[PDB]
Amino acid sequence: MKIEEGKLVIWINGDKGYNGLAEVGKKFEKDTGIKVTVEHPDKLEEKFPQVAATGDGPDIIFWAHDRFGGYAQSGLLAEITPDKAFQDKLYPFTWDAVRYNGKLIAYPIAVEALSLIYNKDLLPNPPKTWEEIPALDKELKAKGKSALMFNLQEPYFTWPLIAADGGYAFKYENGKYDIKDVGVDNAGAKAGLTFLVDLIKNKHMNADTDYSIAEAAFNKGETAMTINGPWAWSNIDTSKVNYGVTVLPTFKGQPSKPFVGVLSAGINAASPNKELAKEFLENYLLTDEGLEAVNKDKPLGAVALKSYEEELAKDPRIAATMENAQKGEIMPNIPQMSAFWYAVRTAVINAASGRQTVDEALKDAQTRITKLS
Ligand SMILES: OC[C@H]1O[C@H](O[C@H]2[C@H](O)[C@@H](O)[C@H](O)O[C@@H]2CO)[C@H](O)[C@@H](O)[C@@H]1O
Ligand SMILES: [Au+]
Ligand SMILES: [Cl-]
Ligand SMILES: [Cl-]
Ligand SMILES: [Cl-]
Ligand SMILES: [Cl-]
Ligand SMILES: [Cl-]
Ligand SMILES: [Cl-]
Ligand SMILES: [Cl-]
Ligand SMILES: [Cl-]
Repeated sequence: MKIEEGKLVIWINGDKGYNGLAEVGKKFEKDTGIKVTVEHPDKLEEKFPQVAATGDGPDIIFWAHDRFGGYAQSGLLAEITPDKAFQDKLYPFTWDAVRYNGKLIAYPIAVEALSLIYNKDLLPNPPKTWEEIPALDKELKAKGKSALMFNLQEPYFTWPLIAADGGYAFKYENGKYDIKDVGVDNAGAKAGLTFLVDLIKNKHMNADTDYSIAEAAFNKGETAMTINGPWAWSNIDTSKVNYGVTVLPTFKGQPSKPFVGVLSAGINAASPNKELAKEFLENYLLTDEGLEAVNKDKPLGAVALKSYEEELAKDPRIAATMENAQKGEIMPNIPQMSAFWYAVRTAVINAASGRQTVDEALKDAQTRITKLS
């Protein structure tokens, strides 16, 4: 549709609780008479710049914070200025994830970290270690099962392994990220992707498995483990798989370091409904009842709102999510992050498919990222 004064349009990814957010929309409309339309288009993070200037696109856009600094660089985001009373309702470190060049450019919603999810019936004692997965897959294959399936088409899911032995995106040193110091082809990064590719070479994993195939196999009881975030928990609840959430496997003794995202709601700088957007986000979404309605649809993870997080922290699944988050790092929000994801995605896909060696896939990824900053 088209952006119009008097009504809100919200974009959020299809794997999130858009039906729950729509319930918050209905509450807002009952209170204010302002209809709220929640859409989940494909490739919404790539479309938002090409539509904000034309007058399409949303009033409010949800995504992990890593993309927002590139949006702010093009002026697509409105500066958010909550007063001290509202800022204190969210954890300080989540505000930092949406601060770009001194200005807050979004509202933090929830904190996302990948975890090892496993079938308690197929696997009462899951492995603590990547190195013991092949032997486990061999034993499960003889019973008609597999050990591990997760999305190999998005580098997000492979990055905890790559970073375990020392891979990193942009080196952070004393205040800022060094955009010319990229760490995707260093020794640790190469050792991580190499281990992944040898799982595939030895038929302990399939290069073509994406999100749906990984989810379906685990939720049907065909694979013993998957790697996913909290949004996936709802579909597992429905499947009636006795599942647990636990610490990611280690590699060469070191923990996997997932890239941590803060799901954030930015306001289109050209929105005719700036105030309504802040009103909706501050007074309806970022409340105990609002986050509850979204979380019941698809779990958010560690919510940024402290009052609601103190209740969710008692859940062992959330405790495991936080533990994996403490071992990883929070993503940078700098504009160079889109070049980083694009290039690492090619490296992972080429290496897994055999189109390239692990070494030259990561060396090519390194060259592309460094040259473009
Ligand atoms: O794989 C590259 C992308 O990784 C993350 O995207 C995550 C996102 O954080 C999460 O909420 C969503 O449900 O899953 C995707 C992975 O497909 C970064 O946030 C993106 O910017 C990257 O492009
Ligand atoms: Au957490
Ligand atoms: Cl639906
Ligand atoms: Cl502005
Ligand atoms: Cl903090
Ligand atoms: Cl800053
Ligand atoms: Cl910086
Ligand atoms: Cl090195
Ligand atoms: Cl996919
Ligand atoms: Cl961190």
